Amino acid sequence: RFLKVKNWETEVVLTDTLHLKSTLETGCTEYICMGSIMHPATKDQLFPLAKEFIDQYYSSIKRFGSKAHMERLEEVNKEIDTTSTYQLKDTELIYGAKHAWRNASRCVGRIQWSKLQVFDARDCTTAHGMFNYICNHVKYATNKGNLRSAITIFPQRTDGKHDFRVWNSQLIRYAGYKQPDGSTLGDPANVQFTEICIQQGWKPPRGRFDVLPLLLQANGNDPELFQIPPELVLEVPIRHPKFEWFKDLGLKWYGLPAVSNMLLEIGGLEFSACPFSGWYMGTEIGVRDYCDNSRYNILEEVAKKMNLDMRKTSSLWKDQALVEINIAVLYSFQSDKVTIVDHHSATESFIKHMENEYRCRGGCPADWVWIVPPMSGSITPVFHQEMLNYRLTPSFEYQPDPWNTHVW
Amino acid sequence: CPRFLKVKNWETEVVLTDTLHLKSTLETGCTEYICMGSIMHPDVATKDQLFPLAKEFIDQYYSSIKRFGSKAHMERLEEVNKEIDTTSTYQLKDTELIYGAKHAWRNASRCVGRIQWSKLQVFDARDCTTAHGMFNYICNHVKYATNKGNLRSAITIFPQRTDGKHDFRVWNSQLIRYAGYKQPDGSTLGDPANVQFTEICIQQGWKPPRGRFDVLPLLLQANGNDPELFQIPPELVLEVPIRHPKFEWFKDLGLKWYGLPAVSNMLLEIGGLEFSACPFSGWYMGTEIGVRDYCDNSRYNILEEVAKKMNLDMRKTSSLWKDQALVEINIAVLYSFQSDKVTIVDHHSATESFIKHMENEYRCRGGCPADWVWIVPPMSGSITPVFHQEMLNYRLTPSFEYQPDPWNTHVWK
Ligand code: HEM
Ligand code: HEM
Ligand SMILES: CNCCN(C)c1cc(C#N)cc(CCc2cc(C)cc(N)n2)c1
Ligand SMILES: CNCCN(C)c1cc(C#N)cc(CCc2cc(C)cc(N)n2)c1
Ligand SMILES: C[C@H](O)[C@H](O)[C@H]1CNc2nc(N)[nH]c(=O)c2N1
Ligand SMILES: C[C@H](O)[C@H](O)[C@H]1CNc2nc(N)[nH]c(=O)c2N1
Ligand SMILES: [Cl-]
Ligand SMILES: [Cl-]
Ligand SMILES: [Zn+2]
Repeated sequence: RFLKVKNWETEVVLTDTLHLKSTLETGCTEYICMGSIMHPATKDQLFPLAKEFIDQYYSSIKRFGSKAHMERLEEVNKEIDTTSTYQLKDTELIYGAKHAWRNASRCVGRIQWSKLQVFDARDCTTAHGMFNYICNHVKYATNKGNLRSAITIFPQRTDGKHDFRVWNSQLIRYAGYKQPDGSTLGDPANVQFTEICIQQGWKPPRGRFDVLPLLLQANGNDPELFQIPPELVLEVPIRHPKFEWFKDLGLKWYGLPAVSNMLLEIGGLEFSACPFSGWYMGTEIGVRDYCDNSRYNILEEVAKKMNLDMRKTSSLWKDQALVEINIAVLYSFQSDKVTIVDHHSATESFIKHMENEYRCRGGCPADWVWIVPPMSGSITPVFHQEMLNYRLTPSFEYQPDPWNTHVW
Repeated sequence: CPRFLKVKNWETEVVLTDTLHLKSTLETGCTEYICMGSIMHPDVATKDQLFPLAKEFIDQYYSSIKRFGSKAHMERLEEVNKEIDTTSTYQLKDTELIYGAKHAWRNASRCVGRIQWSKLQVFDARDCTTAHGMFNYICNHVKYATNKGNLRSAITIFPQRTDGKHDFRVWNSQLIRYAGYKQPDGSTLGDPANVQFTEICIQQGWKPPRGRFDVLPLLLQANGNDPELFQIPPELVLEVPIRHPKFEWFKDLGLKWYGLPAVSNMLLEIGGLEFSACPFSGWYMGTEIGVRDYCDNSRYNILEEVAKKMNLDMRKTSSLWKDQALVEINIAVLYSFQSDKVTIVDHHSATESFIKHMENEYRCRGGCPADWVWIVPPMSGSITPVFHQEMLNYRLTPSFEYQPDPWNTHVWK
């Protein structure tokens, strides 16, 4: 059927037909919605998926049913028959990577989807090779503060025993340390990964913001450690425009948000190492990274310095401290000319993106639970936007952490 | 369906196990191919439709009072069955009515206030026959629930649907709400959400004061007759003027709100029976007023005015001026209610209590349907514990449901 979504603030109604193209599962049923659950080959399986993808690629360049289209399908089936897999053309790799971003329901940044620099790293054979390609990625994307979106794609999965994996969850992240007194120094989210680096021989500085080394696995081999050259790691000291004491907190963060633990799926092929990066929305750092109880958890300290009454929850001291922190982050990146987008501007762009996608594509799959910012929700336009979530392919998918699978 | 579904809390690592979903009764709107979890809204019952719905409910009731399979259980089933056969409907016992109302609340997946579910005063108004009768019942409800600021949750239940042409309806969406007036110049005075209902009231003969916070009259429909207008005695309407603990100027904005949140346009379903007039009330979470009523662009929309008074830089979005003002408004709301001793709960307290409630429900009941999109507060989401709590949404009965606005369906006499 045609499905309608309404914006309750503008009364704008859009009509979705795109969802008819989905074949993957959402997780829900007629009886139970799992919308807030975070995580809900063979030659025979392979070809239909390959066909579907090649078909949609040749449709997007308006040469569906052409000789080139027919030739490519033939080429792909013969190759699947004779090698149990196939290789994407360069044009296909690029199309597929941009579309995995376009289809990413949880991403508020998609208005940028077609501007993505794609680095083909499918000729990589060793962890040193991967280090080289990742360094080049980081340098390109960083671009002295004028951040550019990019993805680097390493060889696809074959038998599952020769996987390329970036073990880091992000290319740039800070270590976290368990203390004797059972507290956590640095980023608690990365304590386990940090411990693995230590055991593999990384020498920790044991500070609050130690940039982790890259831990890189090529062709199913044991992973190897590499230090990203520091001149490639752009960082912003966080200060506040009015509270001169804020800088005294010693807070900083990295300019480049780069997800490196997801799996890119295109036409049945699985790219288990595909680090991708953009630029930050302020709340990612200022709300989640800094203020999650299980993260840097800085509300209490900031509220102290603001001299707030912290005895009752109904003083909203946490809410007040939260806003100031996010003001500082935006102000700091802006002052250092490092690309960043605030949650008002970002969500406004997403609504415009949604309207574009309905108009040119017949829909836009979107996960309200993830799209709405973790602060000030209903004063952003997305809060009031009904969204439909469905899974389109090519896609980015979660995959198991490699330490829970790898045999050394 | 899988017998056991697990939910995780991403902050605490606590994992809970749901089995209650196996009792799911109706549609969510989702499918395996599409999720409609952010969609706001995704001819009577026949004898043969009614029989199993009633039995399902009666069984659940007798199971709750630990008399399942009892002689009393079997006799109730038989009496209900005979009634449906000789009349095409049945009447609930007072005990069942009370149980059903409490459970509709217990099952309301969009409600963060459910820790309170078993403490609900139930007023049985099924003997009511006229709009004047409805007014009397509603006045008594408001007075009881208001309790001079020490609010008490309550519901008043009017006669169930029969043929569908004799519905009891409260045309108001809330028992207490402010009027909205559209001006020739396109501006709106009062609450823009209630312009349509206000116009209806005026057409029925209400004389509007045409102010910014005019309490609307009750427009009450009994037995499918044309609705009738009544003025709630003002002494029954408790209000709170909003002031701020720091900003002396805040009171000069002239804001106030009503103390009693009371929903009156929903339908209560128990055992296949339909109570189309069942106004219920509790007490406010501050953000309902401070974020939604006051700061929605399409409501009172006071952010700019407040920001200017705060002398914020309103030139870039990145200054977070809106976010800053929003917090101060919500501080004012909580402060003003607590100062006037009117029950109110802040969003931190409410969500923390909800998490404790949900965990208790998982352990004593096997689950707790919850709508994350609705449960998570409209400000500061991720610093409340519900943001990090995976939830499962499904429909249990008895339940509160949406129903069409009565002006779209009413057959004018
Ligand atoms: C260019 C600026 C971008 C912005 C401002 C942005 C913004 C965001 C935000 C705020 C989230 C939620 C993150 C979280 O809460 O964990 C997200 C998620 C996501 N983004 Fe984007 N993004 C950008 C670029 C990209 C690019 C270049 C890609 C891939 C090519 C991408 C793919 C994804 C995916 C797959 C998710 C879901 C991640 C998950 O499920 O954990 N984004 N983005
Ligand atoms: C006692 C204090 C209570 C609190 C703090 C509370 C809190 C809330 C809040 C914040 C919402 C979201 C409202 C909105 O955004 O429109 C809500 C929705 C709801 N509440 Fe509760 N509530 C309370 C009492 C009750 C009672 C007594 C009932 C029924 C007997 C009830 C049933 C519902 C239902 C059915 C919804 C969904 C409303 C809709 O779909 O529009 N609540 N509640
Ligand atoms: C899981 N969400 C909460 C923690 N946050 C905010 C978070 C954790 C990790 C990791 N690992 C990574 C991110 C980055 C998400 C992202 C990706 C891209 C391409 C751009 C962007 N602005 N954000 C965000
Ligand atoms: C529709 N959601 C946002 C508008 N809000 C906040 C809103 C609109 C109407 C109406 N009509 C009614 C409410 C009250 C909901 C409610 C009910 C009860 C029993 C308690 C409580 N705290 N809130 C809230
Ligand atoms: C339980 C819930 O699914 C979980 O906390 C989600 C909620 N929404 C989110 N939204 C974003 N953008 N990022 C997240 O990590 C989460 N976490
Ligand atoms: C489009 C979306 O479903 C809509 O804006 C919802 C979001 N969550 C909500 N949550 C609550 N408590 N109240 C609401 O009115 C809404 N509105
Ligand atoms: Cl952006
Ligand atoms: Cl409460
Ligand atoms: Zn769903």
